[PDB]
Amino acid sequence: TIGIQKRFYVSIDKIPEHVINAFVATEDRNFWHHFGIDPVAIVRAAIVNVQGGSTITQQLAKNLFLTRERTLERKIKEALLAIKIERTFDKKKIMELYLNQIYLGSGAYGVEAAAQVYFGKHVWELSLDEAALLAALPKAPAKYNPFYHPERALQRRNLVLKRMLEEGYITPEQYEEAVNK
Amino acid sequence: TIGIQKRFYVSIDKIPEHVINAFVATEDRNFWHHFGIDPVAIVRAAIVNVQGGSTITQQLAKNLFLTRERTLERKIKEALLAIKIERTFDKKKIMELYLNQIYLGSGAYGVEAAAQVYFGKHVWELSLDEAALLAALPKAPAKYNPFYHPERALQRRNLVLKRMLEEGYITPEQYEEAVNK
Ligand SMILES: C[C@H](CCC(=O)NCCC[N+](C)(C)CCCS(=O)(=O)[O-])[C@H]1CC[C@H]2[C@@H]3[C@H](O)C[C@@H]4C[C@H](O)CC[C@]4(C)[C@H]3C[C@H](O)[C@]12C
Ligand SMILES: C[C@H](CCC(=O)NCCC[N+](C)(C)CCCS(=O)(=O)[O-])[C@H]1CC[C@H]2[C@@H]3[C@H](O)C[C@@H]4C[C@H](O)CC[C@]4(C)[C@H]3C[C@H](O)[C@]12C
Repeated sequence: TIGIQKRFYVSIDKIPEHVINAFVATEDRNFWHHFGIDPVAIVRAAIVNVQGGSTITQQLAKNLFLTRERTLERKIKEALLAIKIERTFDKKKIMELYLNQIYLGSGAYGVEAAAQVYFGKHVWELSLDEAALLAALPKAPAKYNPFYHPERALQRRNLVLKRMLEEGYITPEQYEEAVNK
Repeated sequence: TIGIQKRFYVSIDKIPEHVINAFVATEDRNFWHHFGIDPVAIVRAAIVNVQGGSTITQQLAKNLFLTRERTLERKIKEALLAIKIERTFDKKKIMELYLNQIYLGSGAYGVEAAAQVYFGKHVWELSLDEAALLAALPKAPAKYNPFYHPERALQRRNLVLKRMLEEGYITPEQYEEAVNK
């Protein structure tokens, strides 16, 4: 009806853990523990002879700005906003907001809209390999879109699955089966 | 445990309509229709020989800033943030976020925490006259706190009830009974 970004909203309790886990493992491994920004993650990423140091909270803050500028000043504003958001709402709520607003390509905002556009299903009906595919998109939706870059999409999906394996969110068995899907 | 502002969070479906209606009638009558800012409300308030022109969305944006400055520049940033928020999440979601973060005095953030501190009950167990009391607080929690300014508190509570009556959220009968509570 109105608001493409407001198409479908789904509560966190109806979002599969594989989905939540895929995004966390891929975009912000220490999400459940940091306070809006991850100093250690910024250092881990720094000392790399590719890695992003921003958190899920920071990605959310980034989209709360009407304009799109990547000036260092904007980066600071986004971080301060993330910090305040973290003091106001708990992790599950922040995760909920993030998952429902994230642009996942093909005009789909939020995991529910993405599930429909890419798999013709509801997010709660997604399999592990399908969840991993959605988590691969935030990096660059157009570059990894499965509709016209299925090669890169598949490659990044399996990378997400590997991240999930390393974080302990899925077992070796689940991993072997999913990367072959 | 941690985060005074994150004590209790309650979903919009568990918040009584009298509560939602009381806040809307008192703080932002056209909430369900504007786009983050209310031009007409700003004019209605302007032409007054007392009235606030900000929306619920703007009050939410105001609290997403780590610092507290009332410069015209901040006012603009808050409005732009409200506008983007409105394009990202629907009204019920914005209302939900607002109602859970609003400082209502006595260290209570959000209507649930307020219900407990002021009435020793859950927000969903509140009566009309109790809901109106919470909606009276945002204007200035310390000045209208029922614990030490019960006179002003009661006076503003009945004003909220009158606003609800005018907006058609409650009947004359309900009004007569509530103002006498
Ligand atoms: C805004 C910055 C930090 C953010 C930042 O500058 N981040 C740069 C990283 C850039 N990235 C690697 C993410 C880019 C990757 C590109 S990507 O596309 O992946 O996003 C600085 C300025 C304001 C500082 C806070 C205040 O003092 C208050 C308080 C003092 C305490 O003592 C420590 C805690 C706290 C909250 C301080 C934290 C941090 O000190 C802040 C947020
Ligand atoms: C930020 C301001 C508006 C807010 C403002 O300046 N508000 C002052 C009122 C102060 N109050 C009475 C609330 C104080 C009360 C004290 S209280 O304590 O009660 O809060 C200006 C600057 C940027 C402008 C937008 C952009 O152009 C984009 C777009 C153009 C379209 O053409 C019309 C729609 C839109 C969204 C424009 C709307 C509005 O034009 C904006 C937000």
